[PDB]
Amino acid sequence: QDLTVKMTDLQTGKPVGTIELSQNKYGVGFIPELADLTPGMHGFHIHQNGSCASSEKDGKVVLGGAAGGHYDPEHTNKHGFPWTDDNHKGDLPALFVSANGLATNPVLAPRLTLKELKGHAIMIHAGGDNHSDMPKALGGGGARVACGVIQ
Amino acid sequence: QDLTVKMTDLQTGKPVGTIELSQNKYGVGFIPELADLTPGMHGFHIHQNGSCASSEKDGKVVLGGAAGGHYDPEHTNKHGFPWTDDNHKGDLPALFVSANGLATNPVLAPRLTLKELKGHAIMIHAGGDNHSDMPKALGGGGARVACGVIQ
Ligand SMILES: [Cu+2]
Ligand SMILES: [Cu+2]
Ligand SMILES: [Zn+2]
Ligand SMILES: [Zn+2]
Repeated sequence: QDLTVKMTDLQTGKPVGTIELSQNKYGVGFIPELADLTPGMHGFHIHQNGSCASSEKDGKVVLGGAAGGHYDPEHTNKHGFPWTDDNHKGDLPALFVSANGLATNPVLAPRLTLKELKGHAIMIHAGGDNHSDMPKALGGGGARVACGVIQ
Repeated sequence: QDLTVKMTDLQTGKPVGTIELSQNKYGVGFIPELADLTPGMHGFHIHQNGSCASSEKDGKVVLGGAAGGHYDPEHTNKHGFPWTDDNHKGDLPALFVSANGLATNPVLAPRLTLKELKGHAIMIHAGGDNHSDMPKALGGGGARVACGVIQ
């Protein structure tokens, strides 16, 4: 009922820490213990496929692309807040990284259950997340910088 | 059912923006539109008294002290997470301020209802919030840097 998730830097292939997932009566808590990340807010979402391998897009390599799109069991095909229902159920609150490159601020996803996360990937993006597909799709998260699979 | 909250810098007495509170089926959403704040994570809590005036502590002035301690209707007398019940019900997720001094990342408090917040003050601290009374009390938020009352 409680699984630690190893996270790997997609560019370097080097481990950057772990993320602990806990079920509580309000949702799933995500407690990071990561390092070597660029300071600031990062797009943070659960993804469809249970893989962190790369994919291919029109001739270019997509790091962590094998994970697929954002977890969306309701097939909303929209990106939004962690507290709104008509958008990817995998949309999590943005993840904060200190000036020292560390991420330790815990975060909650009220619409998720721990059980449904098994076999899915957790992704950390380079850009932020304004919880909209505007001006940039998927909240402007951009490239995927860190990933881990939830066994 | 939806009230905009004007926030004031305690040191300068100058307005720093507003914070919109919205009730959703998962809790109370807090959407900031503030400026002139020091970059980084800030302690963010709802306080007991409906005032942002100063107070007095053993001969020294306490900016925003009139607001009293953290909202704690269950009298837990402990500081913790926004998703744990045996701690101040007024404990909110930390607030992020960009390098440009702006705060725009929305935040959720699942244990609160919009109705119960009327007449209370929202406080923003200088330090962060590790959601514990250790090593520093109240999460290490420290001095109060910005405040507003929820009419
Ligand atoms: Cu993502
Ligand atoms: Cu406070
Ligand atoms: Zn999404
Ligand atoms: Zn507290």
